[PDB]
Amino acid sequence: SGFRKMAFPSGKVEGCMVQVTCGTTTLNGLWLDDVVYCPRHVICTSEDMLNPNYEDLLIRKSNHNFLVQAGNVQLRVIGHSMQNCVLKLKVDTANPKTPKYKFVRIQPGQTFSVLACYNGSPSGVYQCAMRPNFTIKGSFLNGSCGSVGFNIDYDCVSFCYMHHMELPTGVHAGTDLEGNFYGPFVDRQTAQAAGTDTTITVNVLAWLYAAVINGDRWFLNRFTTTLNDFNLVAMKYNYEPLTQDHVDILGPLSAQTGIAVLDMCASLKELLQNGMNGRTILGSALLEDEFTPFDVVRQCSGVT
Amino acid sequence: SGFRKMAFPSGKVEGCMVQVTCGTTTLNGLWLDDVVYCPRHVICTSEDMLNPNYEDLLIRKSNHNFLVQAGNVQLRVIGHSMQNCVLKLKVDTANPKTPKYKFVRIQPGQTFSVLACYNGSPSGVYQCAMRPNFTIKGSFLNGSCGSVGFNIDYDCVSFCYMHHMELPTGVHAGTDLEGNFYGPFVDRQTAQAAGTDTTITVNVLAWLYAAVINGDRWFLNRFTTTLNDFNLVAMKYNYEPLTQDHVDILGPLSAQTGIAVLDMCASLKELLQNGMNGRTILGSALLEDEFTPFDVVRQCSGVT
Ligand SMILES: Cc1cc(NC(=O)Cc2cncnc2)cc(O[C@H]2CC(=O)N2)c1
Ligand SMILES: Cc1cc(NC(=O)Cc2cncnc2)cc(O[C@H]2CC(=O)N2)c1
Repeated sequence: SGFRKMAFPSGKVEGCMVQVTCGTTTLNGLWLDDVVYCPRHVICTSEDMLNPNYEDLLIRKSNHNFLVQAGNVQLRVIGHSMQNCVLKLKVDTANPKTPKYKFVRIQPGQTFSVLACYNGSPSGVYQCAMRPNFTIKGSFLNGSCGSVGFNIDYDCVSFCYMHHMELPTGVHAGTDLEGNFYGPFVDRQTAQAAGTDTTITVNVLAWLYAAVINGDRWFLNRFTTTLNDFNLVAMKYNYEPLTQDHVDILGPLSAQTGIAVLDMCASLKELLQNGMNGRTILGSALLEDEFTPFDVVRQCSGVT
Repeated sequence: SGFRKMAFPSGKVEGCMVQVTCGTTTLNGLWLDDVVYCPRHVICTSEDMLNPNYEDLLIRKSNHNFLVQAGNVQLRVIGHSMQNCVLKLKVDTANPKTPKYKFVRIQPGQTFSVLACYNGSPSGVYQCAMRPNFTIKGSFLNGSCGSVGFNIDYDCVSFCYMHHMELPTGVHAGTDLEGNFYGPFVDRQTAQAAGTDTTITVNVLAWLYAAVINGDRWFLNRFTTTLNDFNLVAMKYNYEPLTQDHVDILGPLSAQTGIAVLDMCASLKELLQNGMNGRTILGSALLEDEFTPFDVVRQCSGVT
């Protein structure tokens, strides 16, 4: 029993972290096979960041200008290219610690672990959700760019995120491993609006099932609702509308607890309308939305 | 910016996890050098757990009865001994993945990362605090015994916890790596009282400094207090009394924010007396106490 914001074991990703230096800028790179991936803004100086012409900036760079270090050993750069907002530095050595991996573009509402890095060295690991507005509420400082988000299935690491920037609002923006930003963000030092964010309804319901599994049942009530009635409440409270796809994904948790999904929706409706009355659910005084139905089942079943 | 319950990168500890089987029982072991450490209750059957005589049970066991597996390879057990509540299985092979390590007995209020394991395989990593009542509020299921808690300084892993049991209340109990339980707990299936727990005052203050550093300043006020006045409030709300040692440890955070520790105490006093009024601090609707002053500085400075 117990429920925690649990991250994947980070070992397979730690063995991929390298430091990338271009001129005066140092950030993190991801070394998989004979390729090192990093944010393309590593080629920018302070004056460039305000409105960079990455194509022009990258033209003044040669392979020998990209300094790639894996721990204490230097890697030899034999090729360089830009793919969207990432640079791909071809090195002459395949990473012997390269795990089985895939590059995936996660959906909003999905979760992943972040291995925060500085100078190619891992500092910590935490679990994040890709917000509906395509931002992540991470913990990153200057030098953290190039840190990655991932999921692990058996022995396969699915890299889904690479950190690029912090918006003036303190939230984080980044790309998939092909360098395509999540959201409308551009890699330029201009104020950028992240959209209105919503609460991930299916995740809050999944966490309510996790609460029931762990003995916290006070919020359960004698009520039910319909998808339409519940969605009127969800819109009022900036929650994502619940669909039959979400109800179907909640199926295993509904079967495990014996609580019909629409009955759980009625509990959530009452919690939204009346608050928590100074009580807690799984040690939290607010409705948690950064656990997917899969995360709940995995945590509550002990998947290794 | 941003503040998360960040765990240490778990890689150095993943390379130490093994599976230990004795008869019908399987749990996790920690392989360091040529020794495997695991909870001694691995030698118990269902009937034994209620009141085990570990000395008598261990006498009926030989080296060949302890089945130790590291991934897919079997380790040869050449010695076995009991040290308090842990078994030490001497194997004929030193772990080639053994990091620089120490065994430490952490103090209550201190934090550590837990690598939750099943069948010797890591499933996840999360940050915990050793509660003042010597319990941990973890996330563990059957099979998780033998999972360890640790801290990392540079390249040195300080193992501080080994998981042994879940009390009927859902909280967790375990030992240091010499097998000495934290708290009054015994490894027997009898209902055990964990003491009254208190909130780790110095950690809540450290987290309030983390909030100020990250822009959340609403709770700051025009008041101050004394250690004695603040401690009268702390006792009323089941908070640990604040000492000059705690004020001194908060020194760097006080210097960084320019907020005198007793002024932060007055903010905490008002938050205790008046609640949060439906507002949040670092995305939390309750006062967080599982971040030490060291964790705040480390996270807010990017220590790798
Ligand atoms: C190419 C680029 C890089 C960075 N760098 C950073 O944030 C560095 C960093 C990352 N994370 C936490 N702390 C620090 C900012 C950029 O624009 C700001 C304007 C906006 O919005 N974002 C644009
Ligand atoms: C030697 C021993 C082992 C276990 N085993 C477990 O809890 C297994 C486990 C661990 N963590 C989470 N879920 C499951 C319990 C014991 O006594 C209970 C009476 C009490 O209090 N504790 C005594």
